Amino acid sequence: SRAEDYEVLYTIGTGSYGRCQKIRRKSDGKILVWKELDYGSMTEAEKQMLVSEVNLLRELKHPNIVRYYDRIIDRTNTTLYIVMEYCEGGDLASVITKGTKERQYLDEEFVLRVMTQLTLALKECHRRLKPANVFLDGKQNVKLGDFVGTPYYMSPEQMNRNEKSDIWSLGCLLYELCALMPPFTAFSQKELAGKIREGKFRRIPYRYSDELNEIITRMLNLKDYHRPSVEEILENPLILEHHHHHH
Ligand SMILES: N#Cc1nc(Nc2ccccc2)nc2[nH]cnc12
Repeated sequence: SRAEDYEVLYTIGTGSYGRCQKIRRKSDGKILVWKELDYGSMTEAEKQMLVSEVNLLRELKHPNIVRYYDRIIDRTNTTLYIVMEYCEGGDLASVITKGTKERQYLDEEFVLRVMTQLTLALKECHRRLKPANVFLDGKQNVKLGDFVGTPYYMSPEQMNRNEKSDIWSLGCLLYELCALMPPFTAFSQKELAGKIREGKFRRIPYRYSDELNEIITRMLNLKDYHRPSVEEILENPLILEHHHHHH
């Protein structure tokens, strides 16, 4: 409830809203993180918005969604700390970078794990997305977290004016995991939007099964109503028990 109940171990990374720090909970020694949000220049209406968003994250409990634990206020520095689960395997952006630099494609079994567990995370989100926002724990489990950049994962419909848009994004992510590059690449957003609207891309590398290529390709269909639902994804014969989470 107070920042003094935790000890900062070190800064994991400085993100958009502030730092992500690895912390230790004094009571039991539990390793967590917290995100540092400088609410200094808010904004009573904005602060109410933030409190409500924090509430609904407080209620999002799922093995494939980064767990919320606590929120702490420290007026001495205009900083709100969001205490969350620590994912010791890091984010997927780093996995993709490691693959690119070491010129080593990822195992199809890993891609099926990501597909399975992120589809389940999305199922929960729809009930109740890029490599940097997807984390691995220590037991092979996958957890969904949360102007200069290129919207590589932007779907055609969301580019004109939708849970199927999430399916398109997941397709882009799985494709990038397989090919170590996004399906649509360009140097300007006009070129990128053109490529996205045409919906053509290279097959994922041939070391990946036709079945995996087929489901990712379906997720990348230009028409949202042709992309598979979460339910249709999880029905795929590729997806087995061992691809799900395990405590
Ligand atoms: N930012 C961030 C962040 N990072 C981790 N773990 C991690 C471990 C090694 C390398 C990189 C990341 N876990 C998190 N949970 C919520 N935010 C998290």
